[PDB]
Amino acid sequence: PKFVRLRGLPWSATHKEILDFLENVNVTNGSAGIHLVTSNTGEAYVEVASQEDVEEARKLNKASMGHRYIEVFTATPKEAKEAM
Amino acid sequence: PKFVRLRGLPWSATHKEILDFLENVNVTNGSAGIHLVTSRVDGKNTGEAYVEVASQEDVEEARKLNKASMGHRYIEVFTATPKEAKEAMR
Repeated sequence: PKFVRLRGLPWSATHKEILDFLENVNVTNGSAGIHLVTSNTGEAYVEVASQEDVEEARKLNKASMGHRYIEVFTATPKEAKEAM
Repeated sequence: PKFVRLRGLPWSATHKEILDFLENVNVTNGSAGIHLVTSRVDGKNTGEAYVEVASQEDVEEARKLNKASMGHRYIEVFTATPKEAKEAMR
């Protein structure tokens, strides 16, 4: 299982908005693959289907979502589990 | 008097934080040249500001900060007329 981590999300970010930001990425189980980190911190862990999906998500590093630039990182399964 | 308009600021932004974003711009009277726009609907700051700058070259330099970042936000920078600045603060 493959994960990316988004950082810099607006307070208002929804799963649907994240899925659309990641439109060209195959997100595992769609909206159900998106996990917002709460304290809502601006981070999310997203399960993606394949290595090429990790690479494509990473191409969105510093792409815009609304009026913000979103950082995109890889994440390990251990990181995603610990954060949720 | 010459103005630029910033859009996309944190609505909690301070004058000092805006002056630092504009550190390489000569802002007229420093912090006193920064005018935060307040909503006529809810009375809270909107994330826009009108900033008086000393010269044409300062307008150009402020405009180079268009789409520069403040944290994760990017800030849009426009020129503004005195009439626009006056109307926003009326």
